[PDB]
Amino acid sequence: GGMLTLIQGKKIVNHLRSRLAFEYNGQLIKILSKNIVAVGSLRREEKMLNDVDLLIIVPEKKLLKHVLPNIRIKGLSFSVKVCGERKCVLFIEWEKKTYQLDLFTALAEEKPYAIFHFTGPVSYLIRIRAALKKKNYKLNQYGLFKNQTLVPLKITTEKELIKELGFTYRIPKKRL
Amino acid sequence: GGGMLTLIQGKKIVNHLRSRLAFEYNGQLIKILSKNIVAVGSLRREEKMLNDVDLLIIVPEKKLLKHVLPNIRIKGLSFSVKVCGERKCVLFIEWEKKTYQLDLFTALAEEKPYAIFHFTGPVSYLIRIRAALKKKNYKLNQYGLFKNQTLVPLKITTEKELIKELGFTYRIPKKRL
DNA sequence: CGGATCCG
DNA sequence: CGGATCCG
Ligand SMILES: [Mg+2]
Ligand SMILES: [Mg+2]
Ligand SMILES: [Mg+2]
Ligand SMILES: [Mg+2]
Repeated sequence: GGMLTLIQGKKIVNHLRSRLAFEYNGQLIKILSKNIVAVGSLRREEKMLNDVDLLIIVPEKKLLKHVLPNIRIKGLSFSVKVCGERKCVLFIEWEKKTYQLDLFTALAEEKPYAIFHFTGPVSYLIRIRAALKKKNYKLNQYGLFKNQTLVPLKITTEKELIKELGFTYRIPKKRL
Repeated sequence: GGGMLTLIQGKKIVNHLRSRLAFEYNGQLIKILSKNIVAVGSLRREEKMLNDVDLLIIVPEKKLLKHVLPNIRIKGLSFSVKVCGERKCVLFIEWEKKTYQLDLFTALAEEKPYAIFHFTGPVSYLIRIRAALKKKNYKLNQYGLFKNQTLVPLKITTEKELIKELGFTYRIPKKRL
């Protein structure tokens, strides 16, 4: 995939928001715009992007085997590089140029943890996770864990998660 | 994605590749020798249909690992790179108007028997062997035999010698399970 | 830092 | 079973 400007990425996401769907045992099921979250360097508002990252919120665990492996994009030329239930990397054609589109899935209960993970940047996550690891925790895209057991946090949004974990809330573009 | 191949098709592809593999080392084209190219995977196990072609490249110096697969060259053959690093490089190659997957792996000379053992498989066989060794506080991989994170210096050269030294019955590749 | 998908 | 490359 070629590199994109921030505005090019935003235009691609805008286009994709009404055109994502998946095939579920022969039935085309549309993915709702409210369940599509821009993540990665695009959410961090970086001037150039290596690719476009979208997080898809899947409402039922049983649908994970169907969503990314049978992903459909109305009107758009694409091919699949690698694809499973949780990550699907596509090469898309946008105005005669090839760009990389990375799709990820989260369940509703994972959403704040997934948004936190997929926003990055990697350096920031490593720091946060190292600090939590010193206190016998493990943070990932699915939850907060201690002794391989989910720590049930009373939170909904990414902001609530970050503050509950004991860190300073920063907007995506100021996380470093 | 790559299409499936017959055993003969795989063998023909390997035969062709044996004289045509090289790599670029700081602007210098260095040919890979046929003696340092080993057919591995399902091709070595003589399976009737193959999902891809697996080659193990024996690299004579540790310093070359950063150069070999990341600057791989194949004379005359159309290919593209899917994923690539120092130890694994997956290519899609064009062979008689069809696309196939070619998987290249690297081993150092001292790793050769271990690498051949690993890359021959099948997976079920390796899991069984490794589970048994794990019970005795060993760890076997493509690079060596280890105990307490330390290389167990075995006095062996070939894959057959390794298998017997590990305490297992030697079987030819096609009879491993 | 931690996991996904892939490699035998 | 154990590791590589790539994902944030
Ligand atoms: Mg990205
Ligand atoms: Mg991406
Ligand atoms: Mg193979
Ligand atoms: Mg292979």
